[PDB]
Amino acid sequence: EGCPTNGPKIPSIATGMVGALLLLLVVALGIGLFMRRRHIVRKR
Amino acid sequence: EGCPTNGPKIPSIATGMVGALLLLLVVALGIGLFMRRRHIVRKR
Repeated sequence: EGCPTNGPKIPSIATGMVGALLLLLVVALGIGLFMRRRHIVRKR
Repeated sequence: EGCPTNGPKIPSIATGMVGALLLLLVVALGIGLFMRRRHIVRKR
């Protein structure tokens, strides 16, 4: 409408962004350890 | 001088958000599997 190229804005929506970002990372980690299904790691 | 940085919308900044969200999830998963196969020394 005026400047589609750029336009940084930090509205109140940040709540969902910050919460989603943190939750997302936690979800990935959990799944990784879950799928692994291993408690006794091998020894070199 | 009045700059709450308000602006609830979907600007071009989405590029970084979408890319960061996907990359973040991938980072968490990798670390999880890495740490799982990585022993943990005591006194750390």
